[PDB]
Amino acid sequence: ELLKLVRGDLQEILKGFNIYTDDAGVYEHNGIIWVYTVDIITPVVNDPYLWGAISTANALSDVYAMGGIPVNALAISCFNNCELDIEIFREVIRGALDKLREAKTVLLGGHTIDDKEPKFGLSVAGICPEGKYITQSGAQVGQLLILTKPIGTGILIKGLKEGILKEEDINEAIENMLALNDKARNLMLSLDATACTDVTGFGLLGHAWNICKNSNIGARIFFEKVPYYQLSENLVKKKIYPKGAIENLNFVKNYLKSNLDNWKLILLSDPVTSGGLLFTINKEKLEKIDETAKELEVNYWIIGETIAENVLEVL
Amino acid sequence: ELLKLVRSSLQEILKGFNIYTDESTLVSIAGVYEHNGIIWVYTVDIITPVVNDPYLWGAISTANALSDVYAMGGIPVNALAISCFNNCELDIEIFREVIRGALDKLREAKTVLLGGHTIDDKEPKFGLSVAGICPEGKYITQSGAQVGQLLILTKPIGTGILIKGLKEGILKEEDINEAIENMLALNDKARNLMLSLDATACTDVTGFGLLGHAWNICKNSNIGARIFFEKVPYYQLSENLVKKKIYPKGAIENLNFVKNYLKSNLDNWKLILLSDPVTSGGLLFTINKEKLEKIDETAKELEVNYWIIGETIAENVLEVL
Repeated sequence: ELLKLVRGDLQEILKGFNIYTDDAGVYEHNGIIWVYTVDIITPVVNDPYLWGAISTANALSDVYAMGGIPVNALAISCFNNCELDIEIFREVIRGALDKLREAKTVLLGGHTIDDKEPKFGLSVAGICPEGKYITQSGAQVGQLLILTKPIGTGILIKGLKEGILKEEDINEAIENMLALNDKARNLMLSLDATACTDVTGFGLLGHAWNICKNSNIGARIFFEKVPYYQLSENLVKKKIYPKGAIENLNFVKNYLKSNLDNWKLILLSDPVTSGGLLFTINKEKLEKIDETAKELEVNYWIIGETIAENVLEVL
Repeated sequence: ELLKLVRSSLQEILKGFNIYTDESTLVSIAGVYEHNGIIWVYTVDIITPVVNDPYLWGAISTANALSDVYAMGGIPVNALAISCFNNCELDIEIFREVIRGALDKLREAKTVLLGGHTIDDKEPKFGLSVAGICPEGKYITQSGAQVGQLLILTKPIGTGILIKGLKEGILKEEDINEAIENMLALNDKARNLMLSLDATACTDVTGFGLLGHAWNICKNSNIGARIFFEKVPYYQLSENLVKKKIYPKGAIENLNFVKNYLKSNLDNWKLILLSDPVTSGGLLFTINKEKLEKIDETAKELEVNYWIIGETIAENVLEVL
């Protein structure tokens, strides 16, 4: 039912303006470094509870990618008042509250706004301990690109909408979308990562370019090293994918250097929901990445490395 | 072009749940949070176009979003821009003007924009998530009012009817300059007035209309309120339009929501006007009868208008005479 109610990468706008200051999203006050973010998403599964919990993990992700600790939040819910009821809304909140409790983040309130399409999310406030926050512009050539969750959810969600797939068929993807990036944040910080971002709506290639663009470098990504759901590959090969994937691919066209089949590039551009962290580390950190990860109980994949050529080389 | 893109057809839920909190939480689900001695307040509000002028819409939306911070006794500190729109119906340049208008209003409010988030949407929408701080740790809520207190409002109501008039083409921006200036005005002065008079409770008037928001103070303080239509400030043009059956569906919705607490026999057009969704409204707060002697002097000194519209009562009803 929910999914049946469901129908670029440019922020330079603010760059051109002269902003009052007394991606970023960091604010310093009385020696304390705060980070804020907001994200609202349409249903990604038919289960109201899971949608609420996934949306929460998704919203918190930005804070974790910055090296921060989520502290509080406001719930933002949008829906049509003639298609949805309170019972389903109550379930969304139940999932959100449970995920927030797991994240030790305090919900301070919520606002309901009328919308033709169902949407739920949070505005979140976090703190960066020791003022240590990570950005997307500190990377340098010759560092390794680490990813903490597989990609391909956008394709699976599309499959669910088309009735081609059943929820029971993507339990792995659902578990990954529900997972908080707190442990991934700990790994990233432990390895003294030079830059970080989470992987969401712009796809793996789009978010990787964000790091390249802001750090003035390029990146080489190996398709065969990128973690993704087998079902995602199966569907994308059958031309089954969200329009956002082709849009994301088009957004990176000018920076792309590859000869791979389109289905692979489309897979790599697929919009990710509640994705993992994508970060860069100095080569020397390979000496303990395994020990540190197992200790923090978090998976990781080395998908490539930063290069001097200002391009996104996908091999 | 913006107005024609809009369609034409919670706390209680949260109260029934066990919400994870900590000692730094002085909540009562608005959003108040303490950290290292600082009292922070947060809010978020996103709205559809109120005028066809992209720039004005961005500024008004910003004033509207900051209002909740002011109503809680806080001072806006930083914010994130939230924009929703259809790429096939709107241009990725019209928002340049929306952002320009928002940034200017934020500069005026000494609020730092830290970033933004764009999300596709069938209808155009723009707003902000805002973080504020309460000086001296002084914050105001909607639950501290008591019987025998005066109800004060700082801006006229009736914007929803005028906006409806704009959509229908019955009115022109030039016809509602006063209303636009009121929607554009920050409630920072109103906040100073409210705090100066040691208000016992406060809320701003927005989407739920005067009666709806007045009831929030009533239910949270366990009291009722008596409001005199003849003392409520509103645009003359709003009265004209409402009588001609010209008004937002939201007004009817708001009137129906207060149906169980509403005790009145006034003409429907009066009740509709009073329930009309307000955009960037004024603050509605309660003060002790005593402060009546210095409210006028204080208001003029702060350069802010006010209207005494009624008083709180024991009977737990919304008595509109």
